[PDB]
Amino acid sequence: TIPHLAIDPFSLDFFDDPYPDQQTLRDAGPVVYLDKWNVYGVARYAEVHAVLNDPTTFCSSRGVGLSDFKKEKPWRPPSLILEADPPAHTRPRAVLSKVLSPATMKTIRDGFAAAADAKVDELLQRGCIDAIADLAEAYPLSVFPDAMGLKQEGREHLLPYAGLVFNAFGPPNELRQTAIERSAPHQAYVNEQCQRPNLAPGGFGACIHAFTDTGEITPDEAPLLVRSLLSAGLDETVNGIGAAVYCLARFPGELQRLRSDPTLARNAFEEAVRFESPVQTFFRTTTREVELGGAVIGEGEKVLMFLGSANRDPRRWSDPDLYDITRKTSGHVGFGSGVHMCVGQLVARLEGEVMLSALARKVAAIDIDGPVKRRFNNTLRGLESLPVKLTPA
Ligand code: HEM
Ligand SMILES: O=C(O)c1ccc(-c2ccsc2)cc1
Ligand SMILES: [Cl-]
Repeated sequence: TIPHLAIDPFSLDFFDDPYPDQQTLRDAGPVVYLDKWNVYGVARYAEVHAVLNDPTTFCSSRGVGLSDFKKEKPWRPPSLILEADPPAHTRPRAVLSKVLSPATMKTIRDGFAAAADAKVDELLQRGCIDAIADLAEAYPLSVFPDAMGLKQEGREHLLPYAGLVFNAFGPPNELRQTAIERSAPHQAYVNEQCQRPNLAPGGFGACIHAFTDTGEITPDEAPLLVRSLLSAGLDETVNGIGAAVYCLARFPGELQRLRSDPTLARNAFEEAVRFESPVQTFFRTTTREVELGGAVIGEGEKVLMFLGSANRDPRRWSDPDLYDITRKTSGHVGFGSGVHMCVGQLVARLEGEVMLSALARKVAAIDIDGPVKRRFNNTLRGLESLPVKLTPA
């Protein structure tokens, strides 16, 4: 009653062009079985949204990667928020929600917008730039580590640790195993910076340690919570920003609309998060036998959610393969949905908005002038290189 498919969603062939295989997954049925890794798969919007919003049946405490924590040991101590279920998840989630609150955004918006304007001006002086290394990567590195309160030394570990974390959500393929092989230096840097003395006052990390006085987290819980903000946030925002630039270059009509109304910058980034979905997939584990879309799934089974596919499901979106900066994007699952829906989504939207705004006001044309190269990751979708010409407005 369940179609069995041989598609490997963690193969380089799939990473190169996942959209045809995603339709095959959506059109085979609401629930598929992937014989390659012995997991259930859901690629339609309705089933992805259903799973994300039933955390009791589809839990996260047994890991949101392929590995089942009841069967194998986690490659690192489990995150206190991503890899936790209610009620254990609730109080750590509330701390990160207050640390990255709408009120917190007010204290950092002017500095984030200034660095974005300054980077665009710098790149306009060069003309031909790599929109990944020089823009998508450079800008978040120039605002987020300082907003965390991280010292200057050792910041070169942040990007490799981010790519390791998301590679480790995948199956034990070469991408995952080679990432873990090289992980020891990045783990040691990240864990050390999580200690309260190493986090500058006023920053995100120091604000997490300050919540230990309230009874929501204990002092021994703070370093792991800080670790969450050194694991998530970086590569997703880089990939999302890089995808928005790529879209603005592939769809010149949308850049012209953004230039004419720079207040569309926020929705232009949100639509890029839907169009690209920097986080393509992750897992849940069933805690009981469950019927999902006419399919009986046993207890203790891994369920693979295709976020990017759900964001392009024609059963939910009109013209999903088109980048439309005025699209009603509310309801996309690029940030997830339910109790685990990205706690840093306000930081990501701010970073994306102020960068697209700086582009909207200072740039007249964005033209690809070189070979585009993909960056391969078991969980993340994004570009390795995007050579573009920036024409000043
Ligand atoms: C374009 C940018 C981003 C995307 C696409 C993204 C994506 C996601 C998704 C899909 C989830 C849900 C995971 C799940 O349900 O299992 C999530 C959770 C999370 N994200 Fe993001 N994220 C982004 C930016 C950020 C930023 C900037 C931060 C921190 C500053 C961050 C930190 C977190 C954390 C800590 C969680 C776990 C929340 C929880 O378990 O309740 N993310 N993210
Ligand atoms: O270290 C953490 O707490 C953490 C790590 C990864 C994610 C994430 C985001 C989209 S898929 C998985 C969330 C939180
Ligand atoms: Cl670690």
